[PDB]
Amino acid sequence: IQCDLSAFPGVKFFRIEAIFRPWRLPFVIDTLSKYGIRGLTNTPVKGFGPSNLVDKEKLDIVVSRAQVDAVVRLVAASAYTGEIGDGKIFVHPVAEVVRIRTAE
Amino acid sequence: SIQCDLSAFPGVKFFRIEAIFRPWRLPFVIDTLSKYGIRGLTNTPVKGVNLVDKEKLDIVVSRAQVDAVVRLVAASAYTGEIGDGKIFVHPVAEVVRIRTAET
Amino acid sequence: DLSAFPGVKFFRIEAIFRPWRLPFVIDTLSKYGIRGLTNTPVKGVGFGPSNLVDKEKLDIVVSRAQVDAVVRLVAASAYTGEIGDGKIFVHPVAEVVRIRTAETGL
Repeated sequence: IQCDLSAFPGVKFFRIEAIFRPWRLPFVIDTLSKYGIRGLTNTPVKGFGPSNLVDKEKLDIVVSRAQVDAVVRLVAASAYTGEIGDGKIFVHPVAEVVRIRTAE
Repeated sequence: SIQCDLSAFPGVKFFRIEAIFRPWRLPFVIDTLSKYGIRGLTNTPVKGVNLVDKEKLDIVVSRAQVDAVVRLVAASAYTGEIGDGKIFVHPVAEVVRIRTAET
Repeated sequence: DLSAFPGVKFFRIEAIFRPWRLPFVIDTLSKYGIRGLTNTPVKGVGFGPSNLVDKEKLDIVVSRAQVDAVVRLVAASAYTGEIGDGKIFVHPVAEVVRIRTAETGL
């Protein structure tokens, strides 16, 4: 996996958003935590009509430009089950990151 | 018709359309999208602020589809009364399918 | 610094912080005049031992000129000074459409 970030010259940070099967959540969290990635935020979400709404898990992680490929690979590998419906990972550009405790 | 200004994002191939609207209109918006052949909707209940329940729906679509999809959502969520909500269009740098590793 | 996004008019401020600070952040923003806040409960991560911790997410879309002031107000209101106060992210937005009117931009 190699993400093309060429449309965002100068962008230092990106958000990795993964939407995947709920039962894989602990596996993804464990992988990321063991690799030293922090800042995970998890939201339960739903992903034909409303009857076809099923539970999914959303995980967002902000990383630096140079980290994107490695982190996407970790997430994909742990969310993977080899079957249709495994979900998708989206990479979004971020303009600024501010830590509340130390902000001006 | 609605024409979204994507001019500040040249070379961006995918965009996320995020709609925040009345919860009772969820089935109508979903049906409209399904009929047009959209897949991959994510829905989150959220609150607006006097905190009021709203429904959020996100869809990632190709650049060429943005206007058509924005129009469809706008149309189906519309009532004309104050509080109908908003649609935001966001740039997406990459899309990766978990099962295949394809980008 | 927003200089990697020339041409972008609107930005989304996303704050992820302690739930007990939520009423304070809302009041601060309201009194200041900010409208259009959206709030979502989310979970942070604190096999191997990890723990999901409740957080509040607040999103506000503002004009480029309003970004610094709004980020400051949110930081000030969400702060406690202890480890675990959370983060504020600023994201570029391409378009804003008001459903009632089909108005875009502003």
